[PDB]
Amino acid sequence: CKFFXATYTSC
Repeated sequence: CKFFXATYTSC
């Protein structure tokens, strides 16, 4: 998934 970091994230 994309917990966060980098940039915009949902899950």
